[PDB]
Amino acid sequence: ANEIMDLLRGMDARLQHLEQKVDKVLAQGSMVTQIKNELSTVKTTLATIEGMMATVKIMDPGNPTGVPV
Amino acid sequence: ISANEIMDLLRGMDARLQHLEQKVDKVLAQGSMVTQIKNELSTVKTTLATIEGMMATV
Amino acid sequence: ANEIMDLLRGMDARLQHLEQKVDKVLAQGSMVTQIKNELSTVKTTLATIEGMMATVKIMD
Repeated sequence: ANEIMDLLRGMDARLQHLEQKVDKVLAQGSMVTQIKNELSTVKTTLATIEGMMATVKIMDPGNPTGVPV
Repeated sequence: ISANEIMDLLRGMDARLQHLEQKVDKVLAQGSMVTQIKNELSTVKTTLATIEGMMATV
Repeated sequence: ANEIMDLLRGMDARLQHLEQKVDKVLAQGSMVTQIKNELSTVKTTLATIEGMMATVKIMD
């Protein structure tokens, strides 16, 4: 009779910390955002470096270069 | 009498499971975000690999 | 009563569905491993780049 109710509260309790463990992982995401915002800056600075090196390579009079189209 | 309290606790169980469902769906969404960051960072890596070469010739 | 236990047969069926779905959520392990590998690679390759930049020669 009452044993089943006892184990029932036990289940409620178990699930209650299921929430906690999950609450933690949901909160683990902000780190991601910042990382996306900072990788945007990584993208733009890497593109700047790429364009600068392309300009350098195309600045050698030794090898004539042609603009596409 | 007890069956009424049991009804309430089991209904609360259902609600708790719905909460877990939503939170884990948000976890799937975060996973979609991390996969986007994956492909984009891979593109970043490939671009950096492409530039290391000119480093010497120039 | 009986109605409640039928509601829990439905609700824990939803529970098996929940665990089935989070089985897919488990997949990001090797995923984060891969992203760690790529960025570490990025770090190593930019190491070479900064290494060759500091030099006495002037670019021609």
